[PDB]
Amino acid sequence: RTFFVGGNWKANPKTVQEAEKLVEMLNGAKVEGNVEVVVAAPFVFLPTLQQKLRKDWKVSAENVFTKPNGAFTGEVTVPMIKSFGIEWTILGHSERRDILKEDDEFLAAKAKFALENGMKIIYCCGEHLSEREAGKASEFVSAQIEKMIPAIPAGKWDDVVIAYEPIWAIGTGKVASTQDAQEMCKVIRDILAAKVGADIANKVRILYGGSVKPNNCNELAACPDVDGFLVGGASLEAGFINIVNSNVHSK
Amino acid sequence: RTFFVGGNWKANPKTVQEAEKLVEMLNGAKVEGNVEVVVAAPFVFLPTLQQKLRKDWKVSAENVFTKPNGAFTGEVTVPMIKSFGIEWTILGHSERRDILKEDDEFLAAKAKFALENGMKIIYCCGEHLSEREAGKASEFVSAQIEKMIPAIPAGKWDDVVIAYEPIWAIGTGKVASTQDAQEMCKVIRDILAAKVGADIANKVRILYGGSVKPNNCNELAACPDVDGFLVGGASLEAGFINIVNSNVHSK
Ligand code: NA
Ligand code: NA
Repeated sequence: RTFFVGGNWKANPKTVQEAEKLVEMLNGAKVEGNVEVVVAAPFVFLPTLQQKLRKDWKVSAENVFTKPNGAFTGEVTVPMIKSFGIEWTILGHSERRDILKEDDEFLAAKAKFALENGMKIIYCCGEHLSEREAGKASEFVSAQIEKMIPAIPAGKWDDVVIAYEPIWAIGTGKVASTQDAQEMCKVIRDILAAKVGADIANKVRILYGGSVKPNNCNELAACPDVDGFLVGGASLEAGFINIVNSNVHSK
Repeated sequence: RTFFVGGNWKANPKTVQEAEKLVEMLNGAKVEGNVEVVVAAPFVFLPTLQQKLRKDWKVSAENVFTKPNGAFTGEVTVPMIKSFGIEWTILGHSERRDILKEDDEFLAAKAKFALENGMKIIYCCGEHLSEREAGKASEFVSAQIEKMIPAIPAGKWDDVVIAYEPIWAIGTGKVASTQDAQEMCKVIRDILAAKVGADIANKVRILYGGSVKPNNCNELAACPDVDGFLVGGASLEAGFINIVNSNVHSK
């Protein structure tokens, strides 16, 4: 499996002028090793990223709707993204599940529609504090993945990347260890193996989407079931390249 | 009050190439009378609209979030829009209230943040079938407007336009009359007069945001409390200019 690093800018930066400066920074970055890099940005910055970002990396949307077009004021759809040549979207990020109240049914429908229409997806999952403390993390994550599975069209697993978010470690006063990251990525791989088979489980990249910074990326990358990262705040900083380059520590 | 016509493209068209063709069509349109025209489009098409649309009209977003930036994956914020020179946003469209579950608290916070940050807003309201049938339309609409009022900063009413959507006539098997449109726009004007005073009530444009087409725009425009339209499907068609030009029938 090729190591995979997505930079999720989230709702940043504030201005297109800043977005352009970030792209200029990324374009000069020297990548070591072998790694697939995707950069996700706010919708209004996607055209300028697609035009200006180094072509060995790919641009990603941060969300899409379930339909091709129509009476859905405020929503952006897959065909609109594709019309710019953009190939990726994030789906099911914790922030959308929690703040924007996106449920699994909505997310499954997005995954199916996106894949049927030629997109590649970074599909996010992860358990909250209660389930972590109860020792029921695998059960919760399995239920999420089990909702996602039927959405994936036959022959589309090549176009799926899964990101694990330790939501129990986001704004809770608890922190995740490297071991925690490894354990949950392995949990996901095993769910895939049990439900859709070893061939799929062996090719699907499973990312760690908790806090990833230059000070912990190498140790995390070395974990055997961690295939890369969905990076938050560091994606806006010069440290992003350190994280991209942590691939050399992943065997 | 200057007649006001917003074209809400909603989640259309499917491609940036189609968006560009639409802009070319709009740019050649001959406007008669005196009218303020705003065109709202999907986020990913906003940059090309801002660059290419005739400069006597203004571009609008179809939604914005409540914060300047941050950990809100998928969301677009006011500063991002403004960085392109875009001055307008729609807020509280029925489709977002209903499909995306946006509540009045969320919408009030958007209105306040947007106005504080120099945006102009088209704020949408309107009652559903139950309330229409119960003869409780004014009560429902008043509650919505009463939630909006405290959000409007002092001195910002010049930058507010309100759109009435007869949601009771959208996908219900019932249709709205011209008289219905007039009555509800008057209802809103009277709520403003009672709550924030005649001066504000007299300057705020109140739009009809039900079905507006070339075959009914002139009669609707002539209604005394109807100050313009938030146009749906016709905004994607050559008929949009007929609607823009209905201003000559509004005294
Ligand atoms: Na690894
Ligand atoms: Na009128």
